[PDB]
Amino acid sequence: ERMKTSSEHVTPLDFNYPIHIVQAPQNHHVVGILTPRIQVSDNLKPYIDKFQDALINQIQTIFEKRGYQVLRFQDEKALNAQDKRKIFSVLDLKGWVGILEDLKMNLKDPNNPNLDTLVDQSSGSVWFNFYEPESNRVVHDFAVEVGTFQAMTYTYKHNNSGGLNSSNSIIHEYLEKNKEDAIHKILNRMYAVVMKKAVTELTKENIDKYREAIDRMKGFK
Amino acid sequence: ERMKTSSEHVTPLDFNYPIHIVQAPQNHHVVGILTPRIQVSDNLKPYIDKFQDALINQIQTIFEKRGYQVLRFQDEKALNAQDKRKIFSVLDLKGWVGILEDLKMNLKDPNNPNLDTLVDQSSGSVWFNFYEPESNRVVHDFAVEVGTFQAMTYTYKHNNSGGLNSSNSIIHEYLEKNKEDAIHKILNRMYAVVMKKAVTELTKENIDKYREAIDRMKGFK
Repeated sequence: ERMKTSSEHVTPLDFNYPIHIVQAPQNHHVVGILTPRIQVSDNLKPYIDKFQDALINQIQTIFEKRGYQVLRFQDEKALNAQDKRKIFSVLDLKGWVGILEDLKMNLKDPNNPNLDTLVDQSSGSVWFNFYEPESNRVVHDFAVEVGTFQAMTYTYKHNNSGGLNSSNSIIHEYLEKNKEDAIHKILNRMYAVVMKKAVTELTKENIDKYREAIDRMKGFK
Repeated sequence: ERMKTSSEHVTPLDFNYPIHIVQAPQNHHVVGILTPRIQVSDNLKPYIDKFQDALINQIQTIFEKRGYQVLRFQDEKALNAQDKRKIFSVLDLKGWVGILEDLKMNLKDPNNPNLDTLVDQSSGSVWFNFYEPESNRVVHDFAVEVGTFQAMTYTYKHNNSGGLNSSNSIIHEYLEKNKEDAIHKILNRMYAVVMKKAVTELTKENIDKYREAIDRMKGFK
């Protein structure tokens, strides 16, 4: 996806993906969610906590709507021996997520071959697995690519004769808002595609894939 | 691509991609190559200098075989005003390249549904552009995805009845060699796909895309 940016208005962050699941009855199973470990580029460090916190809050609501109780844990090691015996399964999220800045590209418009652009470009991916902590049975695993978003920070057009002109003078000192807008729009897209994935994969059928065997092993009667 | 690993033999690093280009005559143009800026995950920090150094050395030989002289520069700012007037165009490489460790996945074998695996998984991408530094004319740009490689560090098989068994006890204290092997094999694959890309795109026709206009602007007679 390729998106324009603005020097006038910075697009607000909007880390929310509407979920429409009818409240199921309580199934008395408890699931754990570990703090995600998404490593990010330096430009994303001011945002990643807001991003992760929203994601975890929304994923928690998927499980709750489907009738599970949900507990949060720092990491795998935070589950003591009794926790592991009791918990149905645990969701772990890991990721490598970055935005590369100030890339110059030709726009690839055959009708406009003199148009080039300065872009920010996303890169990386996030990986989910839902596993039973005693046995390491993988109940469900899935992933999402997030390196598919490009925001044009500055578009320029060469003169028919080549050489220098007002457009192709790139002055970063005038682009601060475009560049903030780029990061915000990419973040909003990356949030939506991760959450769409989560909603699509965290279904009753996938969550319950090994319910009988897990409940037998754990003595859940 | 999904690859096995070994606890016996760590696959040597092999950052070399054979290039077969007949030495063209000297064209008296000079190109610049900037030090690449590939940001990597912490597990790749011991390797990235070796990786980048090899890539740059091989890309330099592509341009030289095609008849260009090649100069190296620290960054865009290292090109003084006279350098920018003289240099034909400059190649910049940026990337976001990581390996996520210890992911648990079901193997997706319908004939073997009890087989799960611990994997290292690559993630990210690298972005090339070749641009004329005075005008910012993008001569050629291209990119390569590198998040497509998975190395199985430990494969395990659940008993038909579920529960615990010798296989599904995951003991990281025994996996040091498998994990070193994983990183080395992924790095070798990522090198080969980046270099294949570079060879495919850094052709005489793409390098010379704006030769006349650039030479006219610069007074190259």
